[PDB]
Amino acid sequence: GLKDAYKDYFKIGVAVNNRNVADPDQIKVVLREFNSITAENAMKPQPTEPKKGEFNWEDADKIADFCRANGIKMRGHTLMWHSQIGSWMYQDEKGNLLSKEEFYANMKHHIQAIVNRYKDVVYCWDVVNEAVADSPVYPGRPELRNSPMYQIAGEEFIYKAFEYAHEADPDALLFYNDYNDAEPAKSQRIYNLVKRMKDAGVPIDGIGMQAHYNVYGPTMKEVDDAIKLYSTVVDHIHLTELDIRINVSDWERTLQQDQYVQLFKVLRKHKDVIDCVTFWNVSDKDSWLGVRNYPLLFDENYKPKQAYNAVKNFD
Repeated sequence: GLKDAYKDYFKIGVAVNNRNVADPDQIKVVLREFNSITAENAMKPQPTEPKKGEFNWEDADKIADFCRANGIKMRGHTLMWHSQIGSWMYQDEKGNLLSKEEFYANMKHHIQAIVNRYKDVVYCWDVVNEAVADSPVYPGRPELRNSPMYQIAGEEFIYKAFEYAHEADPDALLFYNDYNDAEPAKSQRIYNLVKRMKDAGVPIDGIGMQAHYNVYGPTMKEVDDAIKLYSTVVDHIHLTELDIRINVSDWERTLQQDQYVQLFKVLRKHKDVIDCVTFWNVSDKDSWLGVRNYPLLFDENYKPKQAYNAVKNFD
């Protein structure tokens, strides 16, 4: 078990689909290896509430019950995002954005509904996902993505999402989650956002590095640097959706093993702040990226690659 080999460092997590927790083959692996679960899709805004007031709890209830049942705590993925979210939250179906008052009321009601239903099992939440702009942000352009949320409320909508989550479960750790988390320009922006949040008194406990890396990746030097930067502003860091894609050869196979091995070194050296490393999907078979891309430490048949033994046993 990976969770065991890293007992003294951080939890080892995985994001699951409906089958991953219903099939005894897949369940065996999940239960062996991981001590943290995220719903891959069952807890996002559109899946759980595609029309105002019309909830669909069925899929998430299964994964949560799986987690209650086997004594694993969940990361709640996510409360707010520009994708997989019902239009109704920010616009009126003519296609006109709502006012900041209605938008806020929608975000509040949704967050109360979901946080309240799973707070017994969920230990932390990705409260806002992917609000920072992608690189190249010229001097004086906005550092935030220009989503409908941002168009209605500016940066404030982020502060609110966090206030509402905190009021709904004051004991949950609250994370800002984003991708290209080790890129030099974007991490600076992610740092800057979280710094403004704290200076406004927003209750943010942590940063989530998605860690969708590749094999030319970002370099381990950039990761190390990025974890050091985020450490100067929060007490808590998670890798939330770790993946090392190739874009199989035995030299590629090699490249990707080295990469995993060296990454987990860096993480190990930062155990103090790193609480959890979660993998997106259990195996290459389930991977959002596909079997070709050969991400993740288990293969199309849910079997440990050699790279799994490299990361499991270290120093």
